Amino acid sequence: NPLVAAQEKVRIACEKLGCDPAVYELLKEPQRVIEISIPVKMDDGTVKVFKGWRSAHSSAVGPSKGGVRFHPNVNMDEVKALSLWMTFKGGALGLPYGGGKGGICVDPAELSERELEQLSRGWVRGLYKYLGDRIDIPAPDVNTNGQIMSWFVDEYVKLNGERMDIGTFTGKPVAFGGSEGRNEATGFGVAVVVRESAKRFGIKMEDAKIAVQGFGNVGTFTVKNIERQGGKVCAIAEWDRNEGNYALYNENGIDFKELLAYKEANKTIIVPAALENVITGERAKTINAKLVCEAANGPTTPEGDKVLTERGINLTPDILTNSGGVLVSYYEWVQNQYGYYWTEAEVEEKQEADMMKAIKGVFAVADEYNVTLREAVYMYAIKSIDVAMKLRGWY
Amino acid sequence: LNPLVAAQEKVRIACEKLGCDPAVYELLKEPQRVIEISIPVKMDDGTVKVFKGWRSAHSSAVGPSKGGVRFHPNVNMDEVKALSLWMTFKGGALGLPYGGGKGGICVDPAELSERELEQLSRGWVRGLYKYLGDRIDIPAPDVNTNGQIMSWFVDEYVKLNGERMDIGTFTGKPVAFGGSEGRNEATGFGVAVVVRESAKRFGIKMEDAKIAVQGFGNVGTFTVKNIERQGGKVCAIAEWDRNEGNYALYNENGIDFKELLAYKEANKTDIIVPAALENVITGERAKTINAKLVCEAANGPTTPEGDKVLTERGINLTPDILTNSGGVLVSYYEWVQNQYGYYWTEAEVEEKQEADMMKAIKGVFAVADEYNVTLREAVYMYAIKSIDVAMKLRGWY
Amino acid sequence: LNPLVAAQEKVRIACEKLGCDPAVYELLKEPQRVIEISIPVKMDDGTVKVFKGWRSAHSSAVGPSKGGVRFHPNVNMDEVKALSLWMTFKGGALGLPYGGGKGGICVDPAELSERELEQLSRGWVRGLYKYLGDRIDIPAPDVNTNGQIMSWFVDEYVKLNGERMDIGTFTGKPVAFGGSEGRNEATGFGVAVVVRESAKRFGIKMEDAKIAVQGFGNVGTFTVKNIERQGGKVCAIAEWDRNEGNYALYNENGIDFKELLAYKEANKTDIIVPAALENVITGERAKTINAKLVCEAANGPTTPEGDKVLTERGINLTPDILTNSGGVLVSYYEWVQNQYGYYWTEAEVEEKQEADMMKAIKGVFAVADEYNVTLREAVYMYAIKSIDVAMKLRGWY
Amino acid sequence: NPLVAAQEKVRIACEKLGCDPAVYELLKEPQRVIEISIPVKMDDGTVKVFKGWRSAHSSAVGPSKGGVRFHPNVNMDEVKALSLWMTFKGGALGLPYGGGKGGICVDPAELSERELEQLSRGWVRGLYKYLGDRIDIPAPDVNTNGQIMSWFVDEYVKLNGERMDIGTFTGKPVAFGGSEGRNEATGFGVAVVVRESAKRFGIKMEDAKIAVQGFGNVGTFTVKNIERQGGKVCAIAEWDRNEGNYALYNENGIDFKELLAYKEANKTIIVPAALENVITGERAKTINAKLVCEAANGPTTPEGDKVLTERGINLTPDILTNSGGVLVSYYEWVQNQYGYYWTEAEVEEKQEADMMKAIKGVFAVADEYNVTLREAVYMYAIKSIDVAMKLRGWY
Amino acid sequence: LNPLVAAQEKVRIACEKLGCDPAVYELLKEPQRVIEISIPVKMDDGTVKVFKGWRSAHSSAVGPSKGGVRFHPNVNMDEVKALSLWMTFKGGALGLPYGGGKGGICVDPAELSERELEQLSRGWVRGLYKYLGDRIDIPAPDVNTNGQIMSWFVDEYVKLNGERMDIGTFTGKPVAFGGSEGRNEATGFGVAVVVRESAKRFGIKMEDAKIAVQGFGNVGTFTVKNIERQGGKVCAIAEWDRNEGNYALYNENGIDFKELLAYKEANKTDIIVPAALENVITGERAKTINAKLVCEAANGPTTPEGDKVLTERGINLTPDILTNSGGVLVSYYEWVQNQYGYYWTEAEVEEKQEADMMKAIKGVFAVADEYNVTLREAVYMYAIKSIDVAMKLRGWY
Repeated sequence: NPLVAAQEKVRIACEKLGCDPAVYELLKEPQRVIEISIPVKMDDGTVKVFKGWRSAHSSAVGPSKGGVRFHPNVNMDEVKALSLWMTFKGGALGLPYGGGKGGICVDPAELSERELEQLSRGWVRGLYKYLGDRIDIPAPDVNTNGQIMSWFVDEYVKLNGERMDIGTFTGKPVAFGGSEGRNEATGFGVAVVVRESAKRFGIKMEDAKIAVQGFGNVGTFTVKNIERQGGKVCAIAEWDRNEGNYALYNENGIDFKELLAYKEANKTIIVPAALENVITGERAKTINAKLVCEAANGPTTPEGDKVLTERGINLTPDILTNSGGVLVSYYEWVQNQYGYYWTEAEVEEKQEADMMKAIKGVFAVADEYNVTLREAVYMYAIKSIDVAMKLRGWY
Repeated sequence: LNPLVAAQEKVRIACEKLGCDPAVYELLKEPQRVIEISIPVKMDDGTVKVFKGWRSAHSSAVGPSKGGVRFHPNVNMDEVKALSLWMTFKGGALGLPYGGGKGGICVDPAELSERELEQLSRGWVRGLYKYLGDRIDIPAPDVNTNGQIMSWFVDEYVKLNGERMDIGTFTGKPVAFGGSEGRNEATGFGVAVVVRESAKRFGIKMEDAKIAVQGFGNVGTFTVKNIERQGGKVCAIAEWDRNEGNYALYNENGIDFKELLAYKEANKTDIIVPAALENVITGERAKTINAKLVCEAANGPTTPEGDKVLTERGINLTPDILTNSGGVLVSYYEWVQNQYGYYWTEAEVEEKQEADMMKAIKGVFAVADEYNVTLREAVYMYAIKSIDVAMKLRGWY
Repeated sequence: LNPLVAAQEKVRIACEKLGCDPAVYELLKEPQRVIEISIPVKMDDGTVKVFKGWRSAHSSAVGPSKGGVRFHPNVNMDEVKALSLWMTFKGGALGLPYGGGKGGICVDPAELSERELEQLSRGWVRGLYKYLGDRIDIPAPDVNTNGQIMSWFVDEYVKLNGERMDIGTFTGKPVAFGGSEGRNEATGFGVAVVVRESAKRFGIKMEDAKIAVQGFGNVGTFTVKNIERQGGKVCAIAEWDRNEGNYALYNENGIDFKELLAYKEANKTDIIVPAALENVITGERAKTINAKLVCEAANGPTTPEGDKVLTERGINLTPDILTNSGGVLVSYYEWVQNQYGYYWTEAEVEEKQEADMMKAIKGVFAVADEYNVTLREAVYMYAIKSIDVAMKLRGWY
Repeated sequence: NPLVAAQEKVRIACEKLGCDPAVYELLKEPQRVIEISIPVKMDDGTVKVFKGWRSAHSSAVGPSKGGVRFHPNVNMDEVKALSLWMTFKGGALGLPYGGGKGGICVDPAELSERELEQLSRGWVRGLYKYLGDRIDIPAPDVNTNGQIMSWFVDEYVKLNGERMDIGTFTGKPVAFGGSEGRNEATGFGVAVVVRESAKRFGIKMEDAKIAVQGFGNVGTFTVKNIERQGGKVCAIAEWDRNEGNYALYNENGIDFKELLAYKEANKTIIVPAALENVITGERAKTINAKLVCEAANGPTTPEGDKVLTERGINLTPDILTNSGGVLVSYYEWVQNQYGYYWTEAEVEEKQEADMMKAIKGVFAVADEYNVTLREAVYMYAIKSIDVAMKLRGWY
Repeated sequence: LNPLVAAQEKVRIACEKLGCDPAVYELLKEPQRVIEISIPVKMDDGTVKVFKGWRSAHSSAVGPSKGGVRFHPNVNMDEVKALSLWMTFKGGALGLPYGGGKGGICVDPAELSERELEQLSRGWVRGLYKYLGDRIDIPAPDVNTNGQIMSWFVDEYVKLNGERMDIGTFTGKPVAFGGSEGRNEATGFGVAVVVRESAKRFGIKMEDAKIAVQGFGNVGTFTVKNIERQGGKVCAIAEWDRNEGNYALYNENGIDFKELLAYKEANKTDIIVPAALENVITGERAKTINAKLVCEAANGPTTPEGDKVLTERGINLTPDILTNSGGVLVSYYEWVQNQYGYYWTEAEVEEKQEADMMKAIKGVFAVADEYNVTLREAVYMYAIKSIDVAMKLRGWY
């Protein structure tokens, strides 16, 4: 199922680009998918075998890269679809990668932490020959973190002739060859994307106030960097239990510094963070903004997008706006390659440079093929993936 | 219906009568590794069509993985998964130092040009080579593949393998290119051996009871041949045309194999050995039968309903998996010869082939005598039993 | 005292009577390579204990390194260094294409849980794998290790080896997992062969002179067996209990091996073959003895003081290293079978085993006849002589 | 013998940190030590076999790194101990390495220079499979230099499938992929460390005059950079033969420029360069300074340290103060990895940045665990090594 | 003149009478790969002289490449290219799973010290090792090289090969270092076998017709030996001195090999077998001859003018390439033994050697009978024919 959606993005993109039919044919599906049976000797002394996958969607432009999921919903079609999405996520930035992804159909909640390690090691032990800092680079996704990555790296090295190719997995702890600027990367990304969009649509940052929906990891750090960049946020929005779907508002902007401080202790234009499918056809018709900046994946439905265009509202698409995270993930890999590590300031400096480069591209394409930013970003990714496949002789 | 369940059920049933640990089934339930690839072909008209391909390593418990590659349009992930499980059985039955593997490409090779076919074959290797090798996983021919495809496989593989000619990474090669003697008539030789030892063990003397062979295909051709080669002879054949359905020649004293085969050139046309097709010997054919012994040469000819009456009617049965395993036995020999690069003669191959068939027979019988059950349920048990030991020793549970 | 000196002295003495170059001793003085590792184990209670482990490659002059792994609490670097030197001898004595190697872990495996024991074993491999391989260095069982540890060794090694099943990287495996037939009774078969050829060469006919075997352990059990298998027979045994010390049965005409072994089940209880322990045959036991020939089956039973009187008393002696080398001979065969992956039968293994023992015997005798000295000092010379040639050819001096 | 001393540093450190008992157990001893017999066909046509070692103490944090010794005193226990010291030396800086070291029990004085090469090549030929720019990286120590490193690299490459992983050995000549800033690195390090210490203890550099004991390689270049950094040295100190234990003093600072010039031609607060165990209990009680900056390894004895604390005298420990050398050694390896080479100015710029980062860390720890700089630096190293071992799953 | 043209012409002529595809010649026209290296030697006086060296892989169509290394001052790229082409023939003639390879160093080893010679040899390997290996390309001795150089080759190669002792990467090793029995007298044994089967096929009984051997070199020594070993005997020899030119002993009844060889120690001095030199049997020597059969043991003794009259005079001729191929046959066996690391006895080597020579003879004859032409033009056709099949299967055209 989930594959059609992403195939669609390609063939729509390819359709407006006018590229060769091979492009779609080659991009239609992953270059390689491995499915393995990972036995775990469970704590009670038992064996349960868990299914795992890694799907390399593309290596046209560079080595493959994307995260690993420990969900019970993951199956081959999930990973196939998700890795295709990755190829977009990457090319959008113009990174020298292609899409990859993996997962294990597990409920990690059911597992002991030695059991969980054994599974993680067992995953690598199943695929290592098709992984490496210049083949395919896994990273965290749902239910995985720097702890799993650290287990992945340990076992990988052992398998790898002891050569510490630590950039074979990103999303590592700084304590173990990860990178600064990680945790607040995406939020920093969004804030940069907001300013340049506004600037390009004739809006001055310090001069128009802003609404951010949701205050998770993204959100928290997008309001932060809006302040860091001379702007400020009047309307937030958030959810509880205990009310649900509520909204803060302390007038000439909510102080991020002091609001964040209250999440500790209390645990309690438009940027949607938080959840998907908020902003549907009949939600879009109700608001008042000249610009929408998607920070969450999803927000606007294909129906919503339609009215925005007619209502005269511009929209920067998730894939671009929230790509700072993977941008920083890429930096981590770079630092691993020559083994020199950057500072938070150095990471931000580059992060701003590169986001702006990617923005410039998506805009240039929209201006040229005369269409939406959402349909431009996907075209930007396909366009450069196309060049590489043709050069390499794949068609 | 999903082909895996049948394969899995054979495991479930075998493990159940063996009394082995529940992990055994859990570990054997599914392949250790399956790779699915997208193989692009630049077609002759200058076009790209991408074909899906698979290799499924079912098990390496006992040794490296081994099994054939299919170029059918019906092949999909479930096919290969199931098939490779069947291979694990096929192998263990003989007690070979392998595990089951299999691969395929969803293609209609008929639709392909022969440079297109090569590019596909090379493209298949180029997709998986890192999980292939004479000591990882060894592909061989299956439906729509032959020694020509293997030869393309080997060429591309060597290129990818740092130029080291590990030619035993693919079996079913031509003699002209590091294949082995005794190949073409291996299975037929196999079944004949098994026919004699079965009879002997069930109190039947070979030269002393006449025999029926259903089918005179490759298998049948060479099974009647070696029955003659081993002192016996075949009275009743059986075969199909177009132009008249199931017929059965019967020249009483037997009919020469030598003269009969000679007439298939030019003309193009006690106990029992079914060759040819499956699902002969249904419930109501197994009532009409008059024999003390059935020797399966084709895969199939067992309606599990048929098996039931045979047991009550007092008729013994040697199961395909064992009886027709000479082919893979010889495929194994090829791999051996590739490893130290010394090549055996047709006579040397047969000598070993007899030795080893007899070893495997003795094993299946010993098990049947011990766990007090059918040869068919014994052979599967024989395979699981030894796969089990290895998994335990290796620490898999 | 440092176990190396004894091993080294054997080199010093051999080189001295051979007249070989001083480099020979200098090069053989010590292992080419010793790795010492810290193996962490996450203990069952959730704890970490780190165990020291070693592998010592003494020599690869003649071929890859080979020797067993010890799980004793007494093992230390000097043990392994010395032991691996002894292996170089053990091997060359037979004229095998190996050099000496050995390893160990300073552990009391008794103190360990069996998942703990596995993690240790796997952890040992994980520490050294880059200097192991079927053509670098091949570990086997020694004290407190068996085919179970080898099977764990092999599993982890394969994982580390890019999934290539080079199973001949460890010998002493179960038949069920690529081990070899003839293993368990190899040494016993060995000594029996040597017993006959020695006698023959010293003018004694096998069926024609009765024999004494000290000890009926594994070794002794299978040495009396094959003495019977080879036309001879044993009158006097000898054994130990708890519950009465050194006793010796003597059923004159000989006593069946067949019936005797059968009584060890249920009951749990001319010339000479010492099995069992070392330092039997002291100076004052070698005065009381009445035999024309001694065949060492145990390592040890030579007080160098004892050897002295035997020579003057006119008593010949085949040294352990040669007489009991059938075990490693069969360990070698296993490795061979692993290389081309074809497995030999117990009969095929014995046939070769006899052939090769006789080849090695002939060599040791030829040397003794030439350099005009004892079999014990001849065997060590035999080993050094061929190791020497290789070092010279290879350009090591 | 020499091992207890270093084990002690760990268990004292671990004791005040409060880390898990596994930490000490795992750090107690090297992860791997190889002992080899290196035959040399001597010039007269003879064979002498020399013993050699490489001890990888730790790779927790990164690949192993440390030097090779050609002394007759080197034995397994030396190398074990020394590689443990390396793990400290490294982590002190927070470098992505762990400790390694090697040696050959030889008197290189007894050897011809073709003999010496044959030994050096023979050393690599003995261990190469456990060396590499991402396993274990050897460097010079006593009796070894860039000439030995160059022999190591030549043979290594040959063994390595011809792949020029030249960062497998550091301390190479600039002429062969070494790095600028090498020779005067440690001296540059010390000078930086002096200024920041003073600054943190309320002393202005140009404003208080300084004593440096010894004028070797260190010393020479520490007075140099003191001048380079606005300070200046009044009292030196040095040794001859021919007097021994003497001291210069040309008043408002000795001109480094002109003094150095006189070593050519003539061959003839507190920074001890030169030798060990100067500053014992009864030497410490005799001087007058608010700060001691160890440039030599050793100076202050456990007895001396005691009175300094009570007498109110602060002390920056060798391991930190003199670590610029290895800092630059690390840079060399970085440059080897992507094959771009830095300038002396670029090396110094980074060198100052990173020393200051490491200083900041050691101070932060001392301020937190409320103890001496000497006991803080060792704690700093263990602390980060600890995190990595736990992440990687080693306990 | 360029040595390649002669080699190439043999291909051109063979392909022409076979009727094979034009690609066959195009692909075989030249080596697949030639490496030329500059080997620096630090000379004893402390100096540097750089020697040129080559390895030329002509073909790997059928298997890995194999052929010897030359230390002559005449060796250049064209020599090695041509020579390796000749190797492809030499090999295929026997039907071995190899292709042709060859190497050399333009040196006068006479001018070299023996540590200098070693450094050169090691330096040669160090230059090419990545395109050598027991399954890529296997070097052996040729002019001015022996088992000593091979032993240096092997030592350096192992070092470069991650310490894996793939010793079958070089053949022509000493028995003392993984060489093979039967080596030294292989070719002589070869020619004797071929002598008998030729005679038999041309209606001549061995014990029943006396024989002439030109030359009593290594080849000749062991060809008269095995003629005796096979029931025949030699009347006329022939040999050269200094001190009198071409002479020929004739002790009628034959003259013992045993006693004759014994006199070469101390003294240092029907149908026909030329050993020794080439270009004996010119046009005007082939008119003066009285024999029904010529068996070439030396490479050469065929003025293509000579061949012409032999055919018309009615005299049959077995060509060098086939007759003297026992040497390389045994070189192959060595490689086999290295692969699984089990070593054969001189008797076992001869047994196989006879079997395989007879197989190759049978092939060359079958071809000659089919394409109705000379044995000399048949053997080359035999080699091309099987190389052809492989190239086609592998997809090379």
